[PDB]
Amino acid sequence: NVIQFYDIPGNATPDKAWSPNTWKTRYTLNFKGIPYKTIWVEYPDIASVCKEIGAEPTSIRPDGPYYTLPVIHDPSTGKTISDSAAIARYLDKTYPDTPVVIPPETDALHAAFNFAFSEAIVRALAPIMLPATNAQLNPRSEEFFRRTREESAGGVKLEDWAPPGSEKRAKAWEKIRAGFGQIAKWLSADGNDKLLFLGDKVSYADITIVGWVIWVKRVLGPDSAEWKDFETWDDGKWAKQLALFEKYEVVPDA
Amino acid sequence: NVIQFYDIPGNATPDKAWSPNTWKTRYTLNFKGIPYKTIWVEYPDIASVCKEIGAEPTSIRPDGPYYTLPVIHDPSTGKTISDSAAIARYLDKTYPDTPVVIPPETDALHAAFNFAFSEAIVRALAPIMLPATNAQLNPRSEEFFRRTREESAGGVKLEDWAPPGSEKRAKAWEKIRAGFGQIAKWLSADGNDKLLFLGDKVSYADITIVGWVIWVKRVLGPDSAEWKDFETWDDGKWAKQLALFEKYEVVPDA
Repeated sequence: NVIQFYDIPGNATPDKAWSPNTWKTRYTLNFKGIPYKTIWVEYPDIASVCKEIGAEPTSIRPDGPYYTLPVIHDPSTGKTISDSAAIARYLDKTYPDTPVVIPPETDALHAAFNFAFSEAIVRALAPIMLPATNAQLNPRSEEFFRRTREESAGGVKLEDWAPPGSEKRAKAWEKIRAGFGQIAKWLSADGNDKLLFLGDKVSYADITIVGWVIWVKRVLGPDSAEWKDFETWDDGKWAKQLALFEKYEVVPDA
Repeated sequence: NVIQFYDIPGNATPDKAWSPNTWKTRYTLNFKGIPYKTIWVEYPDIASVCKEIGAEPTSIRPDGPYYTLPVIHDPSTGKTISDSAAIARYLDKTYPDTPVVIPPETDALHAAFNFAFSEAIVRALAPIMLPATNAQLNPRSEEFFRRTREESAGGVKLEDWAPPGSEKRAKAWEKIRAGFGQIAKWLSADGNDKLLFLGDKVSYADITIVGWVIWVKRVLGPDSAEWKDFETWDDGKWAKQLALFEKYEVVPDA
């Protein structure tokens, strides 16, 4: 009886996997070779499923506990884990013979990296990416996603976040390119232009990047103008990492 | 004939050493054990001295190149390095038999940490700490520091930034405490509460923190109420890092 892996369906692709949050863990399970089954739940189901299986919320907010995916339940140990970074630490230690993604000496720098990456990338992607992922959600997730996200933006309709060919959208793209530009700098800060943070071996930091990057690719569309422009950034560095992880960019069709 | 180390004098301590940026490099030269001579440079001469010695600016804006300290000149090599993170890497690579501060597998993660730290700490300190450091500058640096910093703040004078007993100053502290609270969580993210990022070995990331903390301690004053409160934060975690480095908190005397 294998790992239970929870995920939100979308219509961007045939295999239904789009979310950057879950793709970090999907990459992580795939790269570790750990077998798992996928359980597909809608955005408004996430809290309800989490209470059913004993998943901790990932943040406390004035509204109460706030539940997100990825979540895995390990019947082999009875433990349920939320937040892809906690998942990763869990998989590392519960399955020591798999490729380790967070070497202990680098654990706290990985925690610092997650904040750095959240500040540089995640907030920049949102004005373009959230309206776009709303458009490929199932209707029941779309009603929930549009409502909560529009509310979180102080009431601004999704259609007005960054409409195409507008100046708003151009400045959002500019801010996204500048974020990835810093990661490029981090990856070359000592004269060695790396694709992987540790040099030669895969780390969870690399998985974080391709998790969020594959989201842009699959939801904006591989054949879209904006994605084809993305793969030319920083002489193709992000396309190249995607390439390096392509053999783990798979939904085993659970 | 030894390393020349350029630093900004101040009056907070008999050492005349106060800067957060230069203490990062002072700490690094003390911990690596490299002899050096200190050359004291006033704020308005920094650009002028950098040109004489051929130092790189640390940023370029439409205003032209922007020069900052720390800078070192190594007559053993003829090279001049600026920016404390680049000093650290140069010292690693030129004196390989000294204790390494940026182990190569951590180099990109360090560069990411620098960003995370700047986002979490440096801008939170500024409203309290920049006026404090102005009040202890020599008059030539004070004219320069006050004028440029106030202008960069749309004109509001230093004494109104976060005045004592104001709500501004209280909100500033709250933001500063939350900033260090993220560092604390990074340092215990795997359940193991560390004082050093790599666990048992000192790294440049540790040096980065004590650089900025010793600035707060020396400039606000070891016996200020705000500082005595600071060392109770996070079960005294920051005080403990200071203690661990005390044997390197020295201006080597000449």
